Formats: sequence, structure tokens, C-alpha cells
Amino acid sequence: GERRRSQLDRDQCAYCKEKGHWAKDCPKKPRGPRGPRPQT
DNA sequence: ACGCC
Ligand SMILES: [Zn+2]
Repeated sequence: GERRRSQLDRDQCAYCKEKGHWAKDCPKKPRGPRGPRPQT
């Protein structure tokens, strides 16, 4: 019962911790299928 | 924030 780990487990999304996706698949995170590099 | 690998 790790109350200290209130969020950000392995189960849940690292980025935004929403619904049932993950930080691999996060729609908030700019995973644009076009090279979403810190440049363009 | 990845990754749960
Ligand atoms: Zn997310």
C-alpha cells in the first residue's frame, strides 16, 4: 500500500497518467509520426 | 519519464 507512490507506476502512463494508454502511446506527448524532433 | 520488455 505505497501511498507515497500516489501516481506514476508501471501500470499507468508516465506522462499524464490517463485512461489505459502508456507513455509509449501517450497522445499528450508529441509522438507525431513524422520525426517530431526538438527542431521540427 | 520512460518502459509493463
Ligand atoms: Zn498519457
